[PDB]
Amino acid sequence: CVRLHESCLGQQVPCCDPCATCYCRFFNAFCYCRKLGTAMNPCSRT
Repeated sequence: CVRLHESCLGQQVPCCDPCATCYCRFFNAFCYCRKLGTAMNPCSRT
């Protein structure tokens, strides 16, 4: 998988971090792992 917060180029490389998924900051360029900014119910982010 990908690192904690890096590019996954292709969107086929899911984040190696639990509850973490690659997201693109734009159309298709800034696609990197994301730990989900769920301040209400965050997963693995301590």
